[PDB]
Amino acid sequence: MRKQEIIKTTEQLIEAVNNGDFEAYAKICDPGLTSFEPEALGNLVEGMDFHRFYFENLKPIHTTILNPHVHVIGEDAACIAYIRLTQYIDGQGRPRTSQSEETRVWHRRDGKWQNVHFHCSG
Amino acid sequence: RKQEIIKTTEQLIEAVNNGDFEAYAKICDPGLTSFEPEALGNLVEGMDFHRFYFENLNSKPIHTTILNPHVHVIGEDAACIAYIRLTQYIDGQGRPRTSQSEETRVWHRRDGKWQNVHFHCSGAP
Amino acid sequence: MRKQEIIKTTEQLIEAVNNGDFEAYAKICDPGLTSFEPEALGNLVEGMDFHRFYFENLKPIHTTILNPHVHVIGEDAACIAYIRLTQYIDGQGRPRTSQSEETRVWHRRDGKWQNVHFHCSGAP
Amino acid sequence: MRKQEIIKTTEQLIEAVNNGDFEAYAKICDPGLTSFEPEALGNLVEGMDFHRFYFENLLAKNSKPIHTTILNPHVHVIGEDAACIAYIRLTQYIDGQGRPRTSQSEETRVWHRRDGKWQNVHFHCSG
Amino acid sequence: MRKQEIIKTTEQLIEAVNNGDFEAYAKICDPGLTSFEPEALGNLVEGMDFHRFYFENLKPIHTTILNPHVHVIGEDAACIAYIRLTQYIDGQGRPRTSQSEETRVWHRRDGKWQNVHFHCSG
Amino acid sequence: MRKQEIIKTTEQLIEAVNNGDFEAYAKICDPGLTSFEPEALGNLVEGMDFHRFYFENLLAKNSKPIHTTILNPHVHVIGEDAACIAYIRLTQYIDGQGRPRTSQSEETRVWHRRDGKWQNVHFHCSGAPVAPLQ
Amino acid sequence: MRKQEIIKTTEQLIEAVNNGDFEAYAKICDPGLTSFEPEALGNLVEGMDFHRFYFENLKPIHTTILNPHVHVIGEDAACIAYIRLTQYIDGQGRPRTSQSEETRVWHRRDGKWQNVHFHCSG
Amino acid sequence: MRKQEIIKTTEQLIEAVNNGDFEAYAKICDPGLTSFEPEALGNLVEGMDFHRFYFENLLAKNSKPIHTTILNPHVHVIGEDAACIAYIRLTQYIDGQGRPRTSQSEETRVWHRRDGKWQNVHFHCSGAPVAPLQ
Amino acid sequence: MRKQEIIKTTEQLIEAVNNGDFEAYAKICDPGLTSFEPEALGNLVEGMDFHRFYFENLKPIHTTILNPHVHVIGEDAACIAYIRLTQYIDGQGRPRTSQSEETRVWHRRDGKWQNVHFHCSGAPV
Amino acid sequence: MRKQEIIKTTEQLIEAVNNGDFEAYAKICDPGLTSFEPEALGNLVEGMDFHRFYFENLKPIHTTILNPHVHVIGEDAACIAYIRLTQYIDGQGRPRTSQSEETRVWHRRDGKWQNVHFHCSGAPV
Amino acid sequence: MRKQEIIKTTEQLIEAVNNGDFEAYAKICDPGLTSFEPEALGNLVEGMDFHRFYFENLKPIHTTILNPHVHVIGEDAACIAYIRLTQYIDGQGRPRTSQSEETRVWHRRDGKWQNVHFHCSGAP
Amino acid sequence: MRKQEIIKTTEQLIEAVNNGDFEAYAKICDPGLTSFEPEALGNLVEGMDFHRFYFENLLAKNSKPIHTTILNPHVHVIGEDAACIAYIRLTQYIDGQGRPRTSQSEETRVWHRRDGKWQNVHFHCSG
Amino acid sequence: RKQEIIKTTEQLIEAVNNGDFEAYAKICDPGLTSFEPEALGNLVEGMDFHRFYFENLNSKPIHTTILNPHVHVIGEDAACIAYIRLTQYIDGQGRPRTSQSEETRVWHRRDGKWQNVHFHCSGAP
Amino acid sequence: MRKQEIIKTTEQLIEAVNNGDFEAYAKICDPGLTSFEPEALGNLVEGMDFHRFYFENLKPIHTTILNPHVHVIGEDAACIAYIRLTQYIDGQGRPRTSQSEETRVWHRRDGKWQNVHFHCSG
Repeated sequence: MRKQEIIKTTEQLIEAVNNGDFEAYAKICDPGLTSFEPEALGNLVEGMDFHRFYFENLKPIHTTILNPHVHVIGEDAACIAYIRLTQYIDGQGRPRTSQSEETRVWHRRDGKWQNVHFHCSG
Repeated sequence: RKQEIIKTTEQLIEAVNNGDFEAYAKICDPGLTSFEPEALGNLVEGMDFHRFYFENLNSKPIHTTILNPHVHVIGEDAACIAYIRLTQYIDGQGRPRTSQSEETRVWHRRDGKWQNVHFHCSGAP
Repeated sequence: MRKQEIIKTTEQLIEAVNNGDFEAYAKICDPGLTSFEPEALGNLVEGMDFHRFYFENLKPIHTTILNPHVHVIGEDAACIAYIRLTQYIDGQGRPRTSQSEETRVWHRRDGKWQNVHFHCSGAP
Repeated sequence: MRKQEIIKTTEQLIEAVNNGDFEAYAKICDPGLTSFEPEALGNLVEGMDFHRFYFENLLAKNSKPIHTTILNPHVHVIGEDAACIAYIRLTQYIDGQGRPRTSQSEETRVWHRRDGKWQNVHFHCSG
Repeated sequence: MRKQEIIKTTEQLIEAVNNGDFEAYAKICDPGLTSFEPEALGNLVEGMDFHRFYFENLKPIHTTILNPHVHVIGEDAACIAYIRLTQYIDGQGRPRTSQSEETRVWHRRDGKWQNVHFHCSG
Repeated sequence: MRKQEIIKTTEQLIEAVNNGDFEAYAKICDPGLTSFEPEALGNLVEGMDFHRFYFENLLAKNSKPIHTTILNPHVHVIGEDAACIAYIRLTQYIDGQGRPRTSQSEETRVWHRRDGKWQNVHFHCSGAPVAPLQ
Repeated sequence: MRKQEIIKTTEQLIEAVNNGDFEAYAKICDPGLTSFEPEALGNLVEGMDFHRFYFENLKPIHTTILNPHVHVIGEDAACIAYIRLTQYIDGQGRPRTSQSEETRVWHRRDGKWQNVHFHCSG
Repeated sequence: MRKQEIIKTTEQLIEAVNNGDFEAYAKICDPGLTSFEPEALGNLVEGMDFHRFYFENLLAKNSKPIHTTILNPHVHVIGEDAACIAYIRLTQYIDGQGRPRTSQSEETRVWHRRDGKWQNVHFHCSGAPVAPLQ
Repeated sequence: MRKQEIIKTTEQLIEAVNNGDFEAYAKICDPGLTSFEPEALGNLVEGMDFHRFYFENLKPIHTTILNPHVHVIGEDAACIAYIRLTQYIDGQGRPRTSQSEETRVWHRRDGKWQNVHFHCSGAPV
Repeated sequence: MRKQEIIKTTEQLIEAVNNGDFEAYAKICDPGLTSFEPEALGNLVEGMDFHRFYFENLKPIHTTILNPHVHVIGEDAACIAYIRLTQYIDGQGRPRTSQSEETRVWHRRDGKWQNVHFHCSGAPV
Repeated sequence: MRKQEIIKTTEQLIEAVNNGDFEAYAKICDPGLTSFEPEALGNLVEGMDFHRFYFENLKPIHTTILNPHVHVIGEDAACIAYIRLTQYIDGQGRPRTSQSEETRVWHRRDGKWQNVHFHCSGAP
Repeated sequence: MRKQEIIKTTEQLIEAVNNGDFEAYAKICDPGLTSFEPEALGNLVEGMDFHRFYFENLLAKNSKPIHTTILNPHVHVIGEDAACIAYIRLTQYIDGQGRPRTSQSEETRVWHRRDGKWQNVHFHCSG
Repeated sequence: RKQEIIKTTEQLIEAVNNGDFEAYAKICDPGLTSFEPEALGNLVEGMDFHRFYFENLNSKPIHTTILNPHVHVIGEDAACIAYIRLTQYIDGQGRPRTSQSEETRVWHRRDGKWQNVHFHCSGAP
Repeated sequence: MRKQEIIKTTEQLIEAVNNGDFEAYAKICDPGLTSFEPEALGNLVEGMDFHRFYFENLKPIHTTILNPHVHVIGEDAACIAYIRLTQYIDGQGRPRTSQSEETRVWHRRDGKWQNVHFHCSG
């Protein structure tokens, strides 16, 4: 039932990214966040320092989160797997859609949920 | 308890490389979800989906290598592992090749033994 | 007689899309509309939220609807299958035509017809 | 409860196709079945006559080893006698060159209950 | 004698098209004109509505009609088959020629000849 | 009522072609049949002589299994003795390499009634050539 | 009346070529035959010696001669222009068609017609 | 002696074309001139109407400098009033981009003497089209 | 404890390069530095003279140093191997990441550490 | 004088590889050898386990070692950088040459020299 | 009259080449023959030694010599320029034609004509 | 001694071409000059009329900066009045895009002495 | 006397990079032969041929580097040098590029000063 | 005049290579021969050890040596520059020609000439 708890937090995180609000992002991510993602060229990154770059140095877009499946593991742990559709407008003016498969693992540290691990493909 | 996970992950990969489906099923939760290249960007209820790859054939020589395994522990019963899998093998044309995958496995302890509940693989299968 | 009813509604829906009238679109679509379409990269979308983007953020064209075949199923259900030819003018100035195969499933909710499912293949 | 009814029938239909059991297929399809599908080159076909060809001239798809998977089946129900299903079909198979491959189709099947049993009246396949 | 009648009408129709005179075109075409043509992507079109677009949204050219063969069928029916060579000047300034094979089926409705079907390839 | 008459004759003609029955074909075609078709490279042919070749050189070497389908046949009638049909021909067949393929042609056939039976006087085909042997 | 004379001779010449009957060919060609043709790489050839090669070193085919136009010039001279469609069967087993545009100039030497010049494109 | 007569007339015809003098061209061509040529896409044209287009649409916008050369003209004579010429036409010109280019055509012209002057009744061109404007 | 010493010096060297501070670079490099690197077309260069050019004739970037492994060899010698991820912004405006595998061999000459040899493979950064 | 010591050991190591003598290789390599190399897809490998595969599963060839430059660092440490030309004969029968740039770092453990780190760029040999 | 003399000798030389008769070739070529030709990669060769290779280490063909133009220069000198069409049969079985432009310069040494220089461009 | 005579005349001819001096060219060429060259598309041309075009319509090749080089000129002499020269012509120039380029031609020129001065009667250029 | 040659070779390359043709001519024998890419595989009497490259334009920034110069000496008056020339420069598009040439220069001492009599260059000009 | 001395030795060296006679090759080459050549990938090689491979592990061919230019430098030194044309027969059966530009520097060590340096491009 409180699977919807996770989905909301995931949605809030993606919202922060799309806004370039790094302070908002950091709040929701654990400081020791590990990340597999295309931009890391097949490396695992201690992904708080690595992600700053994309905020500090950066159009209309709409993110959609399909078939979010949440595994719950006792009081303080859960993981979410979901397809992220991103509608945007290419420089050449045309509208385009792009798909990513995303896995976010969540730990509740004192009341709030934290994202500790992130795996993105696409 | 981190070394506990790595061992189980290693045991799972061993089962896959052997085609021992019974061994695989033991270590995977029955409701295992999976993102992987062979699923064309879909999430699969990955016990039924994986059978096919076992039923239809270490025969060839291969060496799996697991680099920089990082394990997050979350209370008594939960942990997730992220690691690069290098796979040395021999192509049909006879040459030796290496392929890299980035893998994320999320683990739940159900009564003593660890179960794999979610799997995310990107790169080469 | 009631087959021509569907075709008209389908035509009205396409008209709303070509006009960018989202209010008009929403009226004719069920709020729980599911959609398979090229712009969704082979995924099923809960297609009211997904479609807003194309209205809110967006030339001479003529839509043509060939060989509309309608299956009727009791008082309150019908589905339509039709080829959509779209004549338009490319940026380079030339006139082009593009074909889509479209399936729309309709439910009558209280007097008016609602589009509950949409399947589009070929060109957007 | 009646949504799971449709999924089962859809599954039974796909089973018939993979087996090359045309008699089984015909039972589940309405005789006036319309179809959009890749093999019809963007045309709507009165798809009972059109589909026979693939049964009569091709060894069962299950002759070769294959596993069909049906993801996120969403069913709209419309009163007693009408329903439509939309689903992604993953098909695991083995190419002639010996390698294993997976292929995706997006499928829409519209169903009418004629006297107890469900009938497939329309089919839309893309991929 | 009545074969030359058709050729003239066909010539008049092509003249209307090359002029963008839609009123002139409609007069010569039956209102229920069916058409196979490249611009219809292998579909049959109820080709009065479909053709408007090319008039409403649109230089020196010379049409040539080779080996027109006309079949006559009683008082009120005939069909013509002919190669249409079109000499024109491309945007890049060069002169170009293009070939089409055309079939027009004619019905005499009330004095005048009407084009009821059109098949164009090239 | 008389439109279904044409469709049947068109169907019978295509049947003759798919069987390699040239006698059956000739019966249904006027002897002065003109034809535009892909195999004629954009030329009009006095298409009784030109068509023989595709019959005479379809042997048992080249008897693949095939199924023709005729979509949205639209028939224009013109007085007692004249009519024209326009239709899409889908042809399901099996390539030499063993795979099944489908090909589309757009076809226009103009018909003259000579004494009871219908005759094909003109033929226009665009897209894929779909004679057994092609 | 004398136009049909030429067409027949042209047909007889093409027949000789399709049969590989060089003796039959030579009879109908003037011994000083000039030829433009694809196989001559844009050169004019004294085309009796040049043509032998194709006979001495060489299945079902049907030649068709479209819209033969014949110019007659007094008792002893005429030229024919015609499209040659050739239906044949490629080595890979498929049936193919090929088009050539042909011009043959004829001189009546002593009863029989002789081909003095030949121009082939395609 | 009478062979050089033809070559001169052929040269005069090509001169008329390169000048865009259609009146001069028509004088030298029979009014029933037939033509095979690249610009006709493998069709025979009643080539007086078809050729006008290339004259009428060659303006001062399109007066490049060009030099025609006629190689190995071979002339067959056939009684008093008939002859045919076969020759390679090299055309030196200057492309729009400013560079100089050369193009080759193989040409066959059949001639009829009508009362003193020679008339061109048939024309066969293969290779590059070399009218000023192409 | 003395491994973290090397990582810091390596980090300081990369910092100098990204700043175009050649004086700072020279301080940390031995004057007889040898170098294998993409820009040298498979040659070993006496890499103090060769490197000047890139400073004298030269946007936002972030270097990341993954899994630095340090071998120590007695008091005065150590070598470091590490993956260098470089986030930058191409001229066309897009953000790009590029990977290099780097080996730096260090000699302690009187208190301070000196870089005597450098091996770079992948993308020049 | 002690530079020629290293070159000889490097030569002996390459000899062992070209012979498929894994025992001979292991003797000369430290058991904790780290390696950057083409076959490792830009990863650092704990390169004793990773290298076995190429021995266990494996024509005329001639290795040539150009401009070996050796840095010495006190009693027990040294590094060598050199270009390796490898003349061989492809399966298609033709003779081919391939170039690698190689860096080997050496530690003297009790009398004998050990290879502790290896960096190879260009062609795998 | 003496132009036809050259053409015959040129024809005899080409005949010798097509037969692989090197003795016959050498007789007609000056011993100091220079040659530009495709097989020499844009170099001038002292072309008696260079040509041996093609005889010693080597199908139906017909050579044709178009529009041979001969310049005569006093008693003992002449040059010939001609297009050589070569009809042959490719390995794949099809018949092919290839064109070369050829220049041969001739010196009469004591009664017989000798080829002293050869320039070939296009296809070998 | 008389071989160096030819090379000089050949050099003078090339000089005339690079300058666009047609009068100078005509003096050195026989009026019946035959020519094989790339610009003639594999045809032999009566190359006095054919060559005018390149002078009358093109700024001197020496308008742009170029250096011609003549490698390994080999001359066959044949009695008092006849000789032929074969040589590689390297041409250094500057492309429109600003870069410097070199291009190679293989050239054969046959010479006849008519009354004191040498005349070029035949020319073969490849490249 | 080997270092004598290297200096003269360096002086010659300096003259070329400066466009000082007078300086070049002094150091080259007047009968200098040359194989080089710009000559399309021909040997050139390379004093006249080279003028063109001087007359028609260090303006742009470049750094030449001369690796592993090997000098053969042959009695009092003869020597030949073989060396790799790395040239760092900046392409028109603004990027920095490096190009390699292999160069052979043969030297004759004519009365006190050294003269370059033959030059062979392969790779990039 | 004794330029021909060098050319002969160069010819003898190439002969040894084409025969695979390594003993004959070694005699004519100085033991410290340096070499730039395509097979060395832009490196200078101490080219006695490097060259063995091509002898120990290896059709009709004819080498031609064009415009050999020899610089002489006192009693004991000379260098030769020459184009080497190689006529051979490819595996596919066709005859091919290939060009190399070669520079060989020669030192007379006690009576016989030795090749001390070699530069090959092509």
